Amino acid sequence: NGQANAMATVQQLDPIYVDVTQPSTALLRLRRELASGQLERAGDNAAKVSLKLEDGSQYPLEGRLEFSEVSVDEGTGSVTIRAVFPNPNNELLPGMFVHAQLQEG
Amino acid sequence: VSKQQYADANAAYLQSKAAVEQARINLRYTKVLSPISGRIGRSAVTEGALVTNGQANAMATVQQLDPIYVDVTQPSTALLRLRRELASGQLERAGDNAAKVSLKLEDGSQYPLEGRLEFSEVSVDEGTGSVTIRAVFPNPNNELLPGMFVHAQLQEG
Amino acid sequence: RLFKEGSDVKAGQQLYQIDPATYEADYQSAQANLASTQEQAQRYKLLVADQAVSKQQYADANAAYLQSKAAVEQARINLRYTKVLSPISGRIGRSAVTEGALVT
Repeated sequence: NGQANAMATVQQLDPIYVDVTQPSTALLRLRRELASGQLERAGDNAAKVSLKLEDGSQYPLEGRLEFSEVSVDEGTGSVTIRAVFPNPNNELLPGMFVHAQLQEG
Repeated sequence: VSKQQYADANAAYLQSKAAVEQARINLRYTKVLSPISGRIGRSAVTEGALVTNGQANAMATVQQLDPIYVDVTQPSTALLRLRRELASGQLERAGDNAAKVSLKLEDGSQYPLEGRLEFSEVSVDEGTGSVTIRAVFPNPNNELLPGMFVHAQLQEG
Repeated sequence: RLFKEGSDVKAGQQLYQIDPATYEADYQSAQANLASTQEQAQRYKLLVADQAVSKQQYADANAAYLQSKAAVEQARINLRYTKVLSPISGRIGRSAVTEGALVT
């Protein structure tokens, strides 16, 4: 009772979290240019996020994002954000390396 | 009925009341109340995971952003140098404006709001010969994040 | 967290509060048992002078009273643990743990 190692794992493949990362200096210069100077005006489609797989092909569906990690990592020096993607045919697997494509105004 | 039997009766009643209070707070632990207010992070575990009492790994993390501590290190040789310069040589005493001067972020940009210093660690580390000093900073619109490399400027005599 | 970091502290000064909520309840239970057995032993002490009650009954009534008196002290020290006191005097470092955190 209460052992550390598991016996099996159960996973829900639909939907899929996509945790992507970006360095804090890029967020700093984006926040500086977002207010000072020209206004980037992120608008309505700032929620829109589309990704590509490691082979270069585009994922057909499209998902939104939400912020979930306000603290910057000590070792990497980068902030991680999260996105939700619908996965109706199990084409995405947990642990896959992907490239998200954002919209910074 | 004599007074001693009534004393035993309400003594047993109060003991059962304490027992049902124990069971009530054990029921209250099943709904994990947030101990403080602040911004919450990503949940480390999700629905379906088994958790035990007093486990080491957390399930989520809440934190408060305003105000924000900064911890900057100083070599002890410079500390004893300025300490021997305060009481010898030429004049060195900053005065009432020796609270704090500003911070510099990782991109080299200046920070608008100056903070305040309060000392919190006098135990010099044996690995690098440095002490850790501590300062507070206001963070109104959350442009600072906890855990980033910064360069704090500060005052001496 | 009832101290300023980097300040001097005297021995026995309260530093934190660990939200008792259990030790308070068993302190109430021990207080109820002591409040019963104390007046029990006092009434038997009043009766034993006129030989209305035997000496054996006064003996084990006083024994149960002292037993409950020990149990309420066993609860009171656990109440004293929920306000952690500085065991010595001197300087204190910064708090490695902060409010809202669970300790075991």
